[PDB]
Parts: sequence; structure tokens; C-alpha cells
Amino acid sequence: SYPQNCPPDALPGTPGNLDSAQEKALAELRKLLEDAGFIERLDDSTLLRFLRARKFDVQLAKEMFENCEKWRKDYGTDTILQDFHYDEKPLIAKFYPQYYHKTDKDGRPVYFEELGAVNLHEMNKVTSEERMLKNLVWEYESVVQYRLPACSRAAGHLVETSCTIMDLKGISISSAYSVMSYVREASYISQNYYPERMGKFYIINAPFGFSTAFRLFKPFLDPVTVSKIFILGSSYQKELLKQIPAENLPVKFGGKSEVDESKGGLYLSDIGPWRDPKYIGPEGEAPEA
Ligand SMILES: CCCCCCCC/C=C\CCCCCCCC(=O)O[C@@H](COC(=O)CCCCCCCCCCCCCCC)COP(=O)([O-])OCC[N+](C)(C)C
Repeated sequence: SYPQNCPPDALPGTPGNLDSAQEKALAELRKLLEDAGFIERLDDSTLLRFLRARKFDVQLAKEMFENCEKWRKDYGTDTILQDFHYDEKPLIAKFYPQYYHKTDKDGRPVYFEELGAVNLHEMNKVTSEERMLKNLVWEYESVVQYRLPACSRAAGHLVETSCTIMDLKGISISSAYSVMSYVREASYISQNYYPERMGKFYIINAPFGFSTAFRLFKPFLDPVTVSKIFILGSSYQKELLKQIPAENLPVKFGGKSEVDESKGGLYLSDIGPWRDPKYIGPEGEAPEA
């Protein structure tokens, strides 16, 4: 168990903040699904996320959920946490940092990626696209099962979304052509299978003409997705501190938070309430390496 209701000042159609019509829509969809033979992921949070993804259209949300359930069983997502071994992670992480550090003002996990060293040919030597997306699915289920529950216990309310920061420092804009396929697949996964899991998505240190580049990706992205994405130049600090306390924001990004050499520095640690024994529960500590 952990807090299951969003704060009351959150949007409607989120748990704890339903009107009678949203209520009836949730009970209807739940009954449809129970009739279909489903069992897992009939909790308020999940179903309201699919409803919200379809503006509370019951038949459309049901179709969404059913396709997602189908893909979970086709991809083997339900055991992926125990059946995927991303052994090449220490290699890829040196091109492509992907880490967490603490929480935002609403309790969301803060997730970071740095793209300035990503080189496609090198990682092509290290891995395949299919495995990188297996790892993406793996990190989604991991944040769901470990990070979000602890985050919810720490905030005192439900937390179901991430605060993501993606640093473009040092990318070459001409590189974007090379990753559309990957982005198309990643976004396809995030939108159809993890709906309503984005919270805020900053893009910092963006180089000039990047707003032009991002156009190549826009035909992949839901409008709800694009409304979450906030593109910034090198003046990102004030904006980040609006959303994350300085104590929780790494020093390289304008805040005051630090990680020691001992603990693996910023990249290799995984500091946050999902590491705190006060806030870990029946799910245990997140896998860590
Ligand atoms: C060799 C093998 C294959 C090769 C693959 C190589 C590709 C690798 C390289 C780079 C990958 C870059 C894109 C990755 C997409 C990340 C999105 C994501 O996580 O999903 C988000 C959906 O959000 C979207 O759908 C929006 C994505 C658009 C922004 C990306 C364009 C910037 C690229 C600039 C171009 C620079 C080019 C660089 C060159 C100097 C969800 O966000 P969230 O909920 O906050 O996150 C969930 C948290 N979790 C995931 C931890 C669970």
C-alpha cells in the first residue's frame, strides 16, 4: 500500500478528484473489463489514466487498455524486470547517461538523460535498437513498481508521473535525422502503453535551430505529449528551480545537490526516497547497478 489519491488541487479525472460522471465512467469501464476477463491493472489510477488519455470516452479507453494488455503479453512485459539482462549498460551509460536524482516540488521522480556524447556508431557496436527499447520498457516498469510507490509515500499523495530533464549540451543538430526511428518507437511505447506517465519534460542546453529539428519528431507525438515538453537554451536554471528545490537539484544544473565519489557520483548513484527505508515498502529497493 501507498497513497492512492492525487492532491485535490490536481486536475479532475485524477484519483480523488472525480465528479459523478467520471465516477460512472470509471465504474463502467471497470465492469466492461472485468466482463472481458481481465484481472490486473483495474485500479483507479490505471483506468483513469487510460480514460484521461481518451478524454473519458469509455469505448476508446477500453480499446486502448486491451491493446496494451495484448502488447504486455506479446512483449513479455509482465516478467521483463526478471527476464531482461541489460549487461551492456555500463558501456552504453558512458555514451548515454540515464539516471535519477531525487524529487520535484510535487514529489515526482526527477529523471535525467544527457545526449552530448551519444554516438550512434559506437553504441551500434555495443547494443541493438531492440535491446535499447527493452531497456526503456524495463525502466518504465521499474519506476512504476519501485520509484513511484516510494515517491507517493514520501509526498503523502499519489504520484504517477516523472519530471524529466534531457540535456542537449553539445549535440550536433544534424544528428536528429539519425534517431527518428528510435524516437518514433520510444514515443509509441510511452503514449500507447504508458499513457499519462509524463509530468514535465524539459529540454535544456538546446542548440540553435533545435526547435526546427524537433519538427522531425512532432509527427510522432500526441498533442498531450507536446504540451508537456519545454524547450530551453542555456538559461534553463531559473526555470528548473521553479520546478525542483535547489537542495534537490544537482549542482551541474544550477541547484545545490551533490553526490560523493564514494556513492558513485551523480551518474552512478540513484538517490531518492526509493532508497530511503522510511519509504520503501513491500516492493523492496529498486534494482541498482
Ligand atoms: C545502437 C542501438 C540503437 C541506437 C539508438 C540511438 C538513440 C539514442 C539517442 C538519443 C535518443 C533521443 C530520444 C530518446 C527518447 C526519450 C523519450 C522517453 O524517454 O520517452 C518519453 C516520451 O517522450 C517523447 O515521446 C518525446 C521524445 C522527443 C524528444 C527527443 C528528441 C531529442 C533528440 C536530440 C537529437 C540529438 C542526437 C544526439 C547526437 C549528438 C517519456 O518521458 P518520461 O515519462 O519523462 O520518461 C520516462 C521515464 N523512464 C523512461 C526512465 C521510465
